[PDB]
Amino acid sequence: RTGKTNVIALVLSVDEELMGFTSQMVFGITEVLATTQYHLVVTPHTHAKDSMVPIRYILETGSADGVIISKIEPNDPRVRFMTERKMPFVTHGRSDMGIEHAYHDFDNEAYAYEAVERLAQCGRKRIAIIVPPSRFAFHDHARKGFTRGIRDFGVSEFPLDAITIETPLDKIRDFGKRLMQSDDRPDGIVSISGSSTIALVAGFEAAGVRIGKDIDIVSKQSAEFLNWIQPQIHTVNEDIKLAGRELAKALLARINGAPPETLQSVSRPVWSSMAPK
Amino acid sequence: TGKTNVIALVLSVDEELMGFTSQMVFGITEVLATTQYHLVVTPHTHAKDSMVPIRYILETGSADGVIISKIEPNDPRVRFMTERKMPFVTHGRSDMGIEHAYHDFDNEAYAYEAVERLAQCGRKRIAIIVPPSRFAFHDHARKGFTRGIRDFGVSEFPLDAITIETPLDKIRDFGKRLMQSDDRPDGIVSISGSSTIALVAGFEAAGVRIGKDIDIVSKQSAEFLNWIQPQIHTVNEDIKLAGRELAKALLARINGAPPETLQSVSRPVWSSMAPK
Repeated sequence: RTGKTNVIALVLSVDEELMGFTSQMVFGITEVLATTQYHLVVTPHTHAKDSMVPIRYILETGSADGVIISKIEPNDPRVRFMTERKMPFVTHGRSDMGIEHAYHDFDNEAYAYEAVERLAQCGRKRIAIIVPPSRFAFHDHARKGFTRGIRDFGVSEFPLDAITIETPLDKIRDFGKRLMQSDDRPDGIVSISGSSTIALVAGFEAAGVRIGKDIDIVSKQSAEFLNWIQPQIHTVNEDIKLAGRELAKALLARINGAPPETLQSVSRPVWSSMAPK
Repeated sequence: TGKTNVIALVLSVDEELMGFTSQMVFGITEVLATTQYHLVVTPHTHAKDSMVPIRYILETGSADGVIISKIEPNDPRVRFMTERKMPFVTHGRSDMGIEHAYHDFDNEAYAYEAVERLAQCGRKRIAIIVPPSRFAFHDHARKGFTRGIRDFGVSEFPLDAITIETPLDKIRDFGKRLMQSDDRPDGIVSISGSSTIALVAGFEAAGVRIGKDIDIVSKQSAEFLNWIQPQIHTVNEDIKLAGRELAKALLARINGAPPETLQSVSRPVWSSMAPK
C-alpha cells in the first residue's frame, strides 16, 4: 500500500511501568488529531527482541503515514531505519547519532541535577540514584545530571547497582528495606520512576525509616499521585499529557514537510505544588 | 461496505487517575496479535458527545467491530449498534432486553463482600462511595452494598456529597472533614482505587489511622494500594484480563457467534497484599 492512509501508528512496548499513566499520553495525541482526519492505531511489541518488528511491519505494509516511538537509544536502529526509508516519525525521547528528527522529551538531566540540589538543601550528605537500563538515552541524561550534581553541590554518592527503575517492584521493596537495615545507608534518594519510588518507600517504612526525617526522596511522576499518601516526597511532574500533544503536533508537521530541526522540544522539571517547599 | 480489519476502541477521555487504561488496551492487542485486525483508539470528551464516535464509525464504516464502556442500563450506543448490525462488545452490562457480547467485573459481589469484610473487622457504621447513578455498575455496587448492610447486621453511614468521579482534591477535603465530625463512619467501601487514595489522604490529615480507627475496602485495576498503605483491604479488578476477554468476544461476534455465548463476569479476588 502506498496511498495516504490517514493513520498515525503509536508503537508501544507492552513492558511499561505501573505508574506510567500511558493513556494520558495517548489522549494527548488524539486530542490533537481530533481536528484532523487522522486515526490513531496502537501497535504493541512485547520486548527488546521484537522492538524492530512493528517498525518493519509498518513500512512493509505501508499501513501508516507517520510513526510515534519511545524508549529511545542513543544509536536507535528504528530512527535509522525509518530515516533511510523516508517514513515520517517523532520520538518520545532523544537520539544521539547525527540524525535530525522531530522529537519531544523530558529533561531528565536537569531533573537529576536539581534533585541532588534539593537533597543537598535538605542537609542530606550521601545520595543514591535509581536509574533506567543503561541502554536507553535518558539513563545517560539522568546519570549525567546526577553526577554533575554530586560535584557541584558538595555531597557524595552512595553507590547502588542492585536495582534499576525496571526492576520488579516486589524486589525493589525488598531491596529498600535491607538497605535501611544496614549501618551503611544513604540519607537521600533520587528516583527516575514514580513506580520505583512507591516500592522503595514501602521497603523503607517496613524498616522503620520515616520519610522526610531519616531520609529524603526526590521523585519524578507522570501524573500527580505520590504526595497523596506520602506528602513528604519531593515530587517533580513530568507532563505526559503535554508530551502526547507535542508528539502529535510535531509528527503532523513532519508529515506535511516541515524541517525536523524546527520540530524539537524539551520540557523542564517542575516541582509539584503538592511537594514540600 | 468492506472488511476494514479495524477494531475501534471507544473511550471517554474522562477517566480516573488509577484506571491503568493501557493495561486494558494491551489485553486487547495481545489477542488481536494472532489476527489481521488493527486497533484504532477513538476518544470522546464527555457525556454530550458519547454518541458522536459511534455514529461516525457507522457513517463511515471505518471499523468491523466496536468496543465501548461506561455502560448505562438503557444505553443508546448498544441500541444504535444493535439496530445497525455493527458487531460490538461492552465493558460492562446493559439491562434493556438486548443480548450482546460483554465482559464485566462483578461490582455487586464486590460491594457485598466488602461489607462482610468490614463487619468481620468489627466495624458497625459503613459508608460507600459509588459512581454517578446513571452507569449500570453504580446500581450493581449499590445493590451489593445494600444487601450486605442487611445480611451482615450493620448500618449504613449516609453519604451523597461525593462520587468516584468527584475530583481528588475535593475527595481529600471531604475525607478530612468527615473524620473530624463527631458522627463518623468506622468503615468505607470504595468503588475506585483513585478515590481511595484521595480519601486516605484526607483521613490521615485528620489524625485517623487506617486499620485502627477505620477500615477501608477498595477496588483497584492494578496492584498498587497496599505498597504505601498495607492496611487497606484490596480487591483486584483484572483490567488486563478484561481487555483479552473483550477482544475474544468481539472477534467471535464478528464471525457470527451468538451473543449469549460471548458473556462473562469476573469475580472479586482479594489482593494477596491485602491483610488477612
